[PDB]
Amino acid sequence: DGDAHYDVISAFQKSIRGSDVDAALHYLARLVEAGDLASICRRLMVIGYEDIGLGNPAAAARTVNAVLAAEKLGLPEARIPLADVVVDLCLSPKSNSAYMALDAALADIREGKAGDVPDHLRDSHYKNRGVGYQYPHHFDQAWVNQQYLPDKLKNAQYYQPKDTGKYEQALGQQYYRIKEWKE
Amino acid sequence: DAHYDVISAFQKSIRGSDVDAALHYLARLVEAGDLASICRRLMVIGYEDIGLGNPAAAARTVNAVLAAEKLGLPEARIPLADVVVDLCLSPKSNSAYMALDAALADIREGKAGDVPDHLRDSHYNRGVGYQYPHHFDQAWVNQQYLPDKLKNAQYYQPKDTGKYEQALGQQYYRIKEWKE
Amino acid sequence: DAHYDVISAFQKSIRGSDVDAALHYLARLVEAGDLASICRRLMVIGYEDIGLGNPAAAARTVNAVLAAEKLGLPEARIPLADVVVDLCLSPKSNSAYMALDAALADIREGKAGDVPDHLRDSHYNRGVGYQYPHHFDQAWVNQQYLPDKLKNAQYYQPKDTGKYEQALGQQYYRIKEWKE
Amino acid sequence: DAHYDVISAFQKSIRGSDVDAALHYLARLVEAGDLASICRRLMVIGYEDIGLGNPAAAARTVNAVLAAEKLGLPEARIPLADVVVDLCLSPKSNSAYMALDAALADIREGKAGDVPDHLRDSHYNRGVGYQYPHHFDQAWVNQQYLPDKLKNAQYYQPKDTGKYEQALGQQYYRIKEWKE
Repeated sequence: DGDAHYDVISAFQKSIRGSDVDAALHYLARLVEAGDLASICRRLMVIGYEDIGLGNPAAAARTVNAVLAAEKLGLPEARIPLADVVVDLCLSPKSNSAYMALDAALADIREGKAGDVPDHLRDSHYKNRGVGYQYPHHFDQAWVNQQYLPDKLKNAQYYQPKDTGKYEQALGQQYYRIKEWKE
Repeated sequence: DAHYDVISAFQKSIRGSDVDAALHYLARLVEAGDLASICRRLMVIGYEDIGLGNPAAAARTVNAVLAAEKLGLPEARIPLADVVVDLCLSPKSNSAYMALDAALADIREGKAGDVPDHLRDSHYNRGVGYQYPHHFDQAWVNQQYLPDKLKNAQYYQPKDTGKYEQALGQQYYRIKEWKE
Repeated sequence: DAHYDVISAFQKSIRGSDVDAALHYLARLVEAGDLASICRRLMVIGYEDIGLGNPAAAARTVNAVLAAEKLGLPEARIPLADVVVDLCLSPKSNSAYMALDAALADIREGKAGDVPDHLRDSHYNRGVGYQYPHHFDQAWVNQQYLPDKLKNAQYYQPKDTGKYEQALGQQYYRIKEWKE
Repeated sequence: DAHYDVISAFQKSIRGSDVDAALHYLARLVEAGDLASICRRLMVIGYEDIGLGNPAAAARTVNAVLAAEKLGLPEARIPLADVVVDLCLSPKSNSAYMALDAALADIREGKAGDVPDHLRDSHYNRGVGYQYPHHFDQAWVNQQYLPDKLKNAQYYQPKDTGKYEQALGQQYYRIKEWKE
């Protein structure tokens, strides 16, 4: 639905984030009854990408499939793919790491701690001695030790990988492997 | 035969894991020529009967429907056939479908309550005491989410017909053991 | 050189697992600028020739086509190249495609019968009536789904060129063993 | 600082596996509020630089872009952040992209020939004619698909930075061993 629509919406997101299938299905049911399918779909895509994210990238991607199914079907049948994804999202590994990393990056810009794009990263089609831009694909492991962060932000670390699921365990390993390579 | 009987038989054959029967009914539906109707039914079947048995296969139905729409008949029949076989021989699960309809039954029968205060939107004792699971170990906190009236409600009973829901089910029960 | 010949050659090269030839014809098509015909044919190839050989790759062709459409040429060529290589080097199956065409043939030749009464839509003979597979073990029930006239029909002959259809095929024959 | 430079630095950082730098330029673009440019560039990066390194990650970019379009800013920044970190830490391959551009080069330099007779469309010399790969073992046939003028051409050179293309690459050389 006595409750406001935004309180049901809030409890829906918090239930899925909180791994409670039954509560999330209860709040989905209330939303289905109220009938704003477009809002359910929007909120479901936010949840999968905010709270599940790198915990299960395939499942987060599958919410978009389910939403496209929902738009094509409409209620009552739309409720079926949404139920499927809600259960999947509730029980998958949770990660907000990428969401928080970008928000840390946005914080530095709004506070004016941003620098300029380093000259070797600028578009050469529009346009200092040295190697210029190094294309990683030419190198072993398709990686080159190169500065990409602006001079003012060379020490910035936004992304702290999590190990709640096997996908981000491996991404995190790669992240620290690169940090070892750079030293 | 009425269109709705062929439709019914199509869904029942896929749910029943009969490739040859499902393809016979698909063929009947293809020959009748209403592609959007076929596509709607397939997405429903994929999500209703396959669901958590093979989430990737259910999602792939949407990909095939999009291909079908862009191609049109006769070529549209090809992604649809591919999908029918996949769904027929994939593990079957109706658990999530049944769980939501049990939740809906509780709401229609007035048995549901109000949003617990800590779950309410704080931007509008609203939200007071809410614990954000991402700060915790395993990204999970013991916290009430169901309304007080439905605190003993149990809608979802995990199936184990496929390895994906096997793993989701283990997590479901793991959480139940954590809460004791 | 004619457009349909290049289109024909494109499909045959991918089906034939020749990356270098498929990319040559893709390039001929890219240079002719008909992005929509590349997209249509690539979705046909993915589902017709790769199909159950790699269902994720056939579905990924739709993602690429959506990217191609959103980007336009020249940038559209990149998602297309990616999936052309993927489709060329993926396991090939035409089994689903051939199975549906076998089912269509039986209908067009008047060998089909009517929907069995237990599969008809109830919302519009003594015995069990329709049995619902989700109630059963392995979510499967022995129940006829083919019409009486087509009760001995086999349309789907599973292939084993990739691990996915191998497992689908194993399930298909298991059901056949269960039914005896 | 110009829009084109931030767009450039964004791609270069992701290609360069720098999560923190990619998110910084992502953030700049989000603050500028051109959602469409982020979406366009991300689809190009996914397919250009990741490509066969992680085909499912490249495809997921399209899912994230569709989510982003339906959500709009500020909420659209969330799916986009997710795919950014994924792409940064995914295996990199530009092999398919470089292969098609090599194929395009031969066409523009007039080194291309005509479609071989057996590959031409049959709906509009002695010997076996067109052989259909699906009739054969491993669904492959030793057959010419490249035009006579380009019979020795090699565009695709498989990389092994990811497990997916490791396998595709092995299949590429297995076909080469079969042809000798």
